[PDB]
Amino acid sequence: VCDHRLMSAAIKDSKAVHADMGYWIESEKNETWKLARASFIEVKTCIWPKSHTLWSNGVLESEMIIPKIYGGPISQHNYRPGYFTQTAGPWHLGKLELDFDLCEGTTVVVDEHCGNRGPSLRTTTVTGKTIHEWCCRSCTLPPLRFKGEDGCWYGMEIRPVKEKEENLVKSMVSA
Amino acid sequence: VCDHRLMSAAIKDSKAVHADMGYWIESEKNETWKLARASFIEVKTCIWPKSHTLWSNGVLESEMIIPKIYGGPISQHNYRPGYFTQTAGPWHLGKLELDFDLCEGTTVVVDEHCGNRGPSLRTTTVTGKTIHEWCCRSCTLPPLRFKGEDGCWYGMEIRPVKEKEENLVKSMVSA
Repeated sequence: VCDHRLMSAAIKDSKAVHADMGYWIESEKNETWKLARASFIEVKTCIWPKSHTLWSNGVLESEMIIPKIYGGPISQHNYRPGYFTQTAGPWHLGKLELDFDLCEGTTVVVDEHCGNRGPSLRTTTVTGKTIHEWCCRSCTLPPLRFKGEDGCWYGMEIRPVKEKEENLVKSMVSA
Repeated sequence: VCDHRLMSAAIKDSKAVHADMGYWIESEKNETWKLARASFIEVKTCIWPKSHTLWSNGVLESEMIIPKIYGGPISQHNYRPGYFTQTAGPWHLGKLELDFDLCEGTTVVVDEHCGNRGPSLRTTTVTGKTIHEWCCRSCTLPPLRFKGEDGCWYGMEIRPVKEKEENLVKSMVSA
């Protein structure tokens, strides 16, 4: 089920890609190299070989946006300032897209008075009501965003501003 | 003099390449990943950025065949069993090809009674006489070979077996 030969990596100009059969992971350079986009047809549990990995030196596991357990390359292309490993990201979604943009109908604000890192949350409630104001303590903008066919999700650092409730849609995987 | 945007790296299947405008460095996989071919239109002194480098983790400087000072990627694709860093290689030749094959009219023998590593030598003397018998202490076959338009050279590990005259054409660069 895990074939290394399928895994490809290429970098040219301002664009880098770590890809395989079901994975597409794009890193770009503005000021500095950082994670830009990711597309998952199916989330896989294979480990990414450093032989097939760009910039695999001095990688901190905690900063790897995509966990190595889910096939995240051990790479600084798998980085993003203000964000850490998304172990609690919505990896249960199967088909999933990771990028940095605003979820529709939401706003994100950098505030040290915000809640700490927690399991990733969906921007809509169980009712379908859109949570408007979100925040993060030390993260950067545009915010870390997941997109499934069910709805829109935010990274672990992005928490709701007015929300303290025992009801919330939250991802279901811990890593 | 050093533009990073030119530099490319790609890996697919059994083949990996670190390249730029004048550099082409190919690594292949049989059993294990190791340096296969290299072509230099002109040797450049630029340092290779780890962002553009494949497999840049845990790299031992001594095992890098192409010195980082001459733009050898800090990578395990830049490795080759039985050979170490070619600091004293003929990098002055301008147009240059590094591969693993036998220089025409020569034989290479693995022998512990051989001379130790030294500056890279040309297979012809100043007379044009072809030095026939070569050896190495611990190197592997096929032997490390450089090709310029002037002649053919062997890796630092490969020394002449019996040649008393220092009329040797020899690289005098130190790194």
